[PDB]
Amino acid sequence: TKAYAFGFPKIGEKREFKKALEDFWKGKITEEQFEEEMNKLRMYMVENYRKNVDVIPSNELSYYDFVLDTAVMVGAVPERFGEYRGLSTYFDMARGGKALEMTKFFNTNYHYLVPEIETEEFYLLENKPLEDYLFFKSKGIETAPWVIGPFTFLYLSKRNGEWIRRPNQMEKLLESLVSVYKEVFEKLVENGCKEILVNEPAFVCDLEKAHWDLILNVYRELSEFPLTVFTYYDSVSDYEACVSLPVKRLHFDFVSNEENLKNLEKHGFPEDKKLVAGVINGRQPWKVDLRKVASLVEKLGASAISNSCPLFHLPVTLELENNLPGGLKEKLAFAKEKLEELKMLKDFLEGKTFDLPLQAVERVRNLPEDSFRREKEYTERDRIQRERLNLPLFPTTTIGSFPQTPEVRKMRSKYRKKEEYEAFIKEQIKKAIELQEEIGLDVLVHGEFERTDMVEFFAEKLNGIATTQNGWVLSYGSRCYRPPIIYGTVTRPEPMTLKEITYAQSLTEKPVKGMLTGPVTIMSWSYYREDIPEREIAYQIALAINEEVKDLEEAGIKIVQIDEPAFREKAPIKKSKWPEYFEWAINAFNLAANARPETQIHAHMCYSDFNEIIEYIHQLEFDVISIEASRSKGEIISAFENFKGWIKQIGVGVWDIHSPAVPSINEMREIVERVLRVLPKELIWINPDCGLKTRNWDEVIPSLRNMVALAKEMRE
Ligand SMILES: [Zn+2]
Repeated sequence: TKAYAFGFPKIGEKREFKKALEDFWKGKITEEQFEEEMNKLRMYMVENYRKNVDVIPSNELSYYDFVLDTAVMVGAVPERFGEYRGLSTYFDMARGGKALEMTKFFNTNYHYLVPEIETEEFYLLENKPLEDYLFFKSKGIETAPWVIGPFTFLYLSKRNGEWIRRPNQMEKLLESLVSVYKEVFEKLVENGCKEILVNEPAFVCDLEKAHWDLILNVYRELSEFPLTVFTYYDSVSDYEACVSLPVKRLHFDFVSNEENLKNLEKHGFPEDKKLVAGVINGRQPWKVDLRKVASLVEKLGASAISNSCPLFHLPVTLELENNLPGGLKEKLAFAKEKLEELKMLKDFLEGKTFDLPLQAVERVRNLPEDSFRREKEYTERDRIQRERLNLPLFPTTTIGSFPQTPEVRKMRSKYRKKEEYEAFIKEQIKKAIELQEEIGLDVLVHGEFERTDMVEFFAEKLNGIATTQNGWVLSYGSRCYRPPIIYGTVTRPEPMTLKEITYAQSLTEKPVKGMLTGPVTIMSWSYYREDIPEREIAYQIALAINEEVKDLEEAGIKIVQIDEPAFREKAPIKKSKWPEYFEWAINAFNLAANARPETQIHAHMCYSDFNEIIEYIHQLEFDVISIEASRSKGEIISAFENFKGWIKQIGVGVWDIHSPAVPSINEMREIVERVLRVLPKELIWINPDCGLKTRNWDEVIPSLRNMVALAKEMRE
């Protein structure tokens, strides 16, 4: 049994990767020092592989992003960066002022950099696969370079501001592209490379027959090389076309979906090649019953095994996590432990090893069918809310978070590392409330000074959810986070945000909004049990959140905001599966947002465009939705304008909070004036695009004053 693994985390057990990057960016260390740090990580990674599997990947230590690495390999460096000068340029492309766009890698919380294709001509600018292959080879360690395949690379790239995903857009680029892959592979083989790991996750996307025609041509041109093709994150819809590819080894993800297995049972698997069975989950941290896995492997008739999808979605190691809820650690397995499972699975399959390792649940299961809608419909709630709030036309507000002083950051760190902290928080809130009132904002926020991030803050306060000490996972570049683990029934023992919001409201006559995170978002940034349906977990969390809403309502809070960024982001990769997904995502949100008619519910959505989801948005029980309209100068409004029967209020983001610039009153006006083209003025709120936690006070205060001034003008 041939054992593969891929995507082992690169960050190191002590996050040496993060420290190396930031120490280089801040100049604390030289480039030669940086490369020495990197070389340590390389060896650490392969040593983990060497101890556990048969095929050892190289070219996996990307200094920022592997898609960016691919772009550089094929010479796709945009004109604005000029001559490619190595690391300096690389990091300018990744994190510079004019950096490439960053976006989510398929349906995961990893973010890659979007290549920009300016020329139709690709060339070999740098051969990192050969470089890394020789690095390990010189040490007497044979490795298989890990590369992003030509189709997927193009599929993840943009040209002229748009994806390159229509078959008629890809053809010519593919021809030039493949030529560069041919050169790279030839160099590898000429140097004695025996196997190359080609990643083609885009094969699991909604493709047409014409895509597969192009893909067929690409791999015909590469059929002389020893390639193993990997696919993951979902099933490959056109199974027959996929197993027809002229490659000798093909990997499928048999964990994230049922269709791969079903299709394999139907059409069988070509004798002309070998199956690599991706059967150990790369995305969840649960130890599996290896006897069950072994049986699956036999049913598949596979002679090779591996993880289903990249291991870098897991933390490095469980070893030192010794303050987890009793009995939990024994059910877990992080990246290192996943390699060990593969080794054990191989050992078992080869015969070398014989020993292998309600009250709230009822509420959910028995939810009345009426629980998923609010008491009164929008039109009637609206009159009640407006009468209660007495807001002016074009009310102004903000999205929730405020700038964090070094003091605020340090204090929060100290506390995490109670009475003194609370006092400090109450102090910053008073200041923020007074500042907002002085500026003349209509609806206020408490600023979220007490929160690290919108998921961890709540995860830490919910039963059934654990948080780790060192379970770091790379989000992008040098930024890591620790995903919570939803290990049991989720409930909310005590109020989570009452203290802060209540105090805040007691300082002003103006409405102060409650500030919560939705259920799907909490799930999306966490690990969770697989023996229970996603929807039931979401509902549990949603009911817990609704507990907070009621408590907020009881304390007299008139407005509650529920941020659900994962609404679209957790949608399946396959469009055909959307309706079933949104059915429960909608239900989950509505359970959380089940508020009295008198309570105005706000929902913030970060999406750059709502055209594909407007139909699902229309089913949510919010009263106000805030959108980020600045970057499109208001054109994002099109989806709402063209939705016959849109009657809900819209919070128009008129200010790009990812920039230090203070927008002029006219710059904001352009946006507000655009949204007012069709929609009635009574629906329009004015706010920033998003939270202000990344901004500085010096730029926020002037921007807010301009926002208020604009509202005043607009009313007149
Ligand atoms: Zn946002």
